[PDB]
Amino acid sequence: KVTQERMEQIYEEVKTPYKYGLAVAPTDNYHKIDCPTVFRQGDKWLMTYVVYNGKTGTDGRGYETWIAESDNLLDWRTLGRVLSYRDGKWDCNQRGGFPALPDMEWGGSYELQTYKGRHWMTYIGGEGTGYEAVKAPLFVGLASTKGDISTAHEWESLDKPILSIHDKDAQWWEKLTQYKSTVYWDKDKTLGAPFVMFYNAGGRHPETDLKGQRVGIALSKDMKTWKRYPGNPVFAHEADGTITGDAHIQKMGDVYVMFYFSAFEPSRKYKAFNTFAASYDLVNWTDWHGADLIIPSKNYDELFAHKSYVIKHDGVVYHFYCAVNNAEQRGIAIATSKPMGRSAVRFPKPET
Repeated sequence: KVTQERMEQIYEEVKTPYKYGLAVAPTDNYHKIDCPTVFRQGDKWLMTYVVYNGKTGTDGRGYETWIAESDNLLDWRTLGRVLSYRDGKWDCNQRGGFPALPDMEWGGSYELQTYKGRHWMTYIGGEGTGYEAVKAPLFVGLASTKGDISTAHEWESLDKPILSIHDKDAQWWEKLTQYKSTVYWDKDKTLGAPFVMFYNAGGRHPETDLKGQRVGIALSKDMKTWKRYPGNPVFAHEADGTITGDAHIQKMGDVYVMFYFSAFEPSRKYKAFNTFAASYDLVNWTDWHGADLIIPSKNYDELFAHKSYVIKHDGVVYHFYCAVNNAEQRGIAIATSKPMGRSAVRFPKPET
């Protein structure tokens, strides 16, 4: 267990009271933007994000992945697609990606690392139309490139998923559908392998029969073949339909810090929010006991303020999150540790 005093120190280091506003927003009501991943190469900051091309749960085709650039982390310009709808393949309608092998050092370089001469990315993939797993389940895909990661070009991907709900060794917590994944390069081989994936998925608890989303681990020597960690799930909040998800891990000295979101947690009035947990060993996690890091408070995040990517740079923390309002308009927003101005970006007028 991480001590209460150490946890209070981590909170003071990571907190972001001041909301800048929207970073990337849709220009009409028939697109939704979510799932930021921020990294840098040389003189540019970069963000991948996912786009759903509908207003309701059933009118869009599904996810594609785009990329944007910035000089100051605050003002962003979209470049184009990096994963596009892929006709004839297992992931034809859902292609929602998360860059892999980030430098995990808190306040470090924020560069992506290479393995066998390529950059890597995992993704949410599937063949059903509509929003996420509404028409068919989602599985974990693998993509890579030898290209310039600061350019809008299509990354290459495999012709089957790397993990699936239909695998012989799939576990109870992942039987309904899989969701976000991130792969880390653990030089120490803490769990007996160089590549460690944290991912969330849906399933029912074998004791209580309660449905929810929970977080677990898979392991690989080569990025291609994966074994589930036998002690899964490693992090969960057990109440009916509660979601724990989108794990984002950074190393702060000798402790790992997991930024995560939860939704439909009965102990909170608001419906979705961000907070953190900590661990010395990647498996046993101590949950923060104090105020949540990001909660609904403004017009543009009044329903959900959720999902995390966190950058510490030149003495300022930037916390990227998905803002959803009561009209269900959806985009990416930013909060900071000190005031850095206010965004000029707005959602379009909502539909009546």
